[PDB]
Amino acid sequence: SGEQKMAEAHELLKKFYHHLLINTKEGQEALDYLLSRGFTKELINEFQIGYALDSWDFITKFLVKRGFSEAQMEKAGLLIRREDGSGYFDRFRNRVMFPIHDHHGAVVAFSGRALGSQQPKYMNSPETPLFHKSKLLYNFYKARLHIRKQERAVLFEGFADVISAVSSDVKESIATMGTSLTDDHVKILRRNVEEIILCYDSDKAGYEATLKASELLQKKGCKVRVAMIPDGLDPDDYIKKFGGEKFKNDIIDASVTVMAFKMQYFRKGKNLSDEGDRLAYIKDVLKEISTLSGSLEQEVYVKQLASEFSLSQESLTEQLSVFS
Repeated sequence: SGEQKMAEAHELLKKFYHHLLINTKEGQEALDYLLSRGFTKELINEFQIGYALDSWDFITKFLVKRGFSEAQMEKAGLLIRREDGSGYFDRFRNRVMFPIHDHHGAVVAFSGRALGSQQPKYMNSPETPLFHKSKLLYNFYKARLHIRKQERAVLFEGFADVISAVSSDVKESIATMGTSLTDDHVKILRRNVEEIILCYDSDKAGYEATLKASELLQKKGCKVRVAMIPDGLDPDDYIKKFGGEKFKNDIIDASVTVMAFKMQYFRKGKNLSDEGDRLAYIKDVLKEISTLSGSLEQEVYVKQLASEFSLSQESLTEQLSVFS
């Protein structure tokens, strides 16, 4: 009953935030800045992007005038209570507003991109009775039927990368919102598709998240591949530098196995010209190879090691047996 109040406010605010972006003077600085970073108004209306004015109480007064309890709206994640107990203010101020739809198309939260210095850069609704990030996959309600048509899903972190991908014609794109992939997410993904492509940031945190996401996904029978962004780029940086078509064609459609990805990951921080690092890398890769099913799959990757380092397969195989 109170949850229905929080839902109706979110539906209303999506329309209004969008209205302020498209139809007011204040919205201009955000609208122009959006267009200047690749947004088309086809995208703005498609994702119903909006703008929250740079005020403390504009939406607080807006909701109270319309009969909404401030404390409900605080439980909804829309307002914050003054630490000193004097009242309530707008959680989302001077941000570009991205609505977060649950898997049936109902708005349950927002993500706001700071225009300016306020922190965080990206502010998200907290846990509310409506919004549980451990079960929601951003863009899933729009992506579901593309995931089934393409027989694959492309999994990002954060909404920004998803919108760049959709723009790049990867409509089977979804993301986690401020959280690692969870078992609830894997159960939803598995019900809908077998193939999953991870496309994460290429910094050290992204690499650990890729490794962790793919262990959860493989345990449940998902066929997993890894999109690998070259240099030190995140997906959106690639899309802007080279364009959506190259991203789709040479990144998403050339994604590699989990084992091929580990074989790159395990290289970082190692000097493969140093005998100790060279050996540790090899042994680390053979330990992963030993968890693969079947000699054929194992042999495929043992052969890359034999070839890249000019080592006999006999001694790589002898070391493999140790681990198994």
